[PDB]
Amino acid sequence: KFMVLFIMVFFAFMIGMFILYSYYLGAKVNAAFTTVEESFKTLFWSIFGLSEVTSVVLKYDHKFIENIGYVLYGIYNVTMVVVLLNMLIAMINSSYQDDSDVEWK
Amino acid sequence: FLAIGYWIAPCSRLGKILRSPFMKFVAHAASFIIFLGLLVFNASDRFEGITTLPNITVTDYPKQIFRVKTTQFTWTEMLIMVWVLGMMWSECKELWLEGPREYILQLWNVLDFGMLSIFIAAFTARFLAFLQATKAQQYVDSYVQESDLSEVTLPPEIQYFTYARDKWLPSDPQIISEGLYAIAVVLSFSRIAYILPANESFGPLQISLGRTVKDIFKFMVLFIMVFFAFMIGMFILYSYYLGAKVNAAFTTVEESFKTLFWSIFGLSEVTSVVLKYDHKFIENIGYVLYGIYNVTMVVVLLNMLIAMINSSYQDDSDVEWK
Ligand SMILES: [Ca+2]
Repeated sequence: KFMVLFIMVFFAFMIGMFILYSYYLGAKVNAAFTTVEESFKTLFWSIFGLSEVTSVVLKYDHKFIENIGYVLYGIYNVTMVVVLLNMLIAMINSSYQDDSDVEWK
Repeated sequence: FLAIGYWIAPCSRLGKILRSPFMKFVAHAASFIIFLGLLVFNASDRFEGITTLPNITVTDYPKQIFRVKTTQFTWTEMLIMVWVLGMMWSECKELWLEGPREYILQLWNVLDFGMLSIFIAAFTARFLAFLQATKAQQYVDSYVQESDLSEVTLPPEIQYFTYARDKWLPSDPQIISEGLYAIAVVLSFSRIAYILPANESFGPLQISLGRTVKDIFKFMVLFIMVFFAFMIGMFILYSYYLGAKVNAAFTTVEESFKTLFWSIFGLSEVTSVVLKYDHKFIENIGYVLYGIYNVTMVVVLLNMLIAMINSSYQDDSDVEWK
């Protein structure tokens, strides 16, 4: 049930960052957000810290678009932690309320 | 078609069912799903990527100014602009009816006004770019007949609009438009949480999510003071070693901010503190300051995690959701 909340957050930045970087296909350090699939790949592996910060860096001097990508990618990481932190706390409280023995037997 | 039926037959079988509060929530949710569909479908030609490199210009007809083709509004674009005008009008009426004070005193009203204003700014910026392109286009059709802009040397003011994306000015309206449009699209999908309270399964989850965000807000203030302590301290240490470092980690206040922010997620490498020169005293201080920052940041995060766990330890989520 918590994934559904994070899918909405994930899809918000997948479309938003892909739209931002779709026109800079050959003008980026890598292929991070140039396509919807690459936008999915980058944001999924950012959950485990496996996506580098150069994902948002541009070869061109369009610092406005590059700095927006920094903030959107920075907000995504902060938002993802908050969603994970909320899931961790909520599931801890759910367990706080000899029942595991009954369910196993 | 349902909207048309309401106008022609306001008082009918269709009128009563459409006036039901559940059907007016569904209709508002349905319209916003269409709006998100228009946002996604607008960029549907780039799902697999752009065939043309940002270095090469493609024009539909030989005499066209390139910036005309890249700034012209399509039929999907017009629908998005109208949907925004419709959404903004509803927010303006709520601002006028409820009041300029109570309106603000709601998380959704400020967020909805924020994302609609960014949409308007994004479209205003693109409109300004479109006007400039038309002015360049007007010059070509009324003064140029030089076989597809091959040998003719246009004035520099007008020649700029035949350039590819790489030659665009860093602050031209087209770049500002798509930069703001991306922010609005991300903010748009945040409104999906506006319809989540109605569901009995995902409604309580969003209530608890908002409670944690409010809890984290007060803890950030503590971490901002820690973050700003090392941002200034490490920038001061490394500011003089601009060309004498492995990278540009702490050479400027912005680079000092970038490095320390991504260190939260482990995305800043240890070579951020390494110097090219033999000044090991400054390099080892940077190691300790960067090491202390990571340890301090964990302690602040650990304190926030524990405090928020105890805050929840004291059937109340059901009451808050209902
Ligand atoms: Ca509202």
